[PDB]
Amino acid sequence: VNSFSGYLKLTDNVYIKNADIVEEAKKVKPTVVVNAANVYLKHGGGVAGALNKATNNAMQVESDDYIATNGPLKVGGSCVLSGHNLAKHCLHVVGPNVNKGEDIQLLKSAYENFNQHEVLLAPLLSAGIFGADPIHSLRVCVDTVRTNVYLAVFDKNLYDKLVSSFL
Ligand SMILES: CCC(CC)(CO)Nc1ncnc2[nH]ccc12
Repeated sequence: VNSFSGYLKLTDNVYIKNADIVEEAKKVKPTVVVNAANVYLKHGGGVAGALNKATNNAMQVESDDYIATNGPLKVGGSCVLSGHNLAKHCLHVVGPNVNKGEDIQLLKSAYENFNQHEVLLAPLLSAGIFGADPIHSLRVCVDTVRTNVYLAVFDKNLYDKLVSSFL
């Protein structure tokens, strides 16, 4: 039993809700919140910009030190950093950005990072400003993640379409 509330159960391990991931994290304080990161950990917009804003830019400060030490992530890769006031940890995961021409096949690799954590609060990878089809992202999530994932979909209209079209 966990404290995630109001989710629709899609499969044995995948759950979904129309919610703002920032407000969900602040309520649940999960062990792991997933950020829709880029390889430079520049949290300017989308989910990343919203999470970073909620940390009063502490996420960005920590991220800049991470990059200065380690260099950029790989597309499809991840790193674990602090969750600041939102969660114990933040798993920064880089899905491909279609608006940069990046290979969509890397979306499966991106979701594989979730399997290193027993329970996660997450967005749909490569959705929103990353330019991929959120329906496809949900399919890859369900077919790749084996640990317990709670998906927050900000747009109410998109959520209803994801639910209604889910096979
Ligand atoms: C902008 C698209 C979407 C769904 C509304 C997923 O790709 N992005 C988010 N999904 C969950 N929580 C969010 N908070 C701020 C943005 C955001």
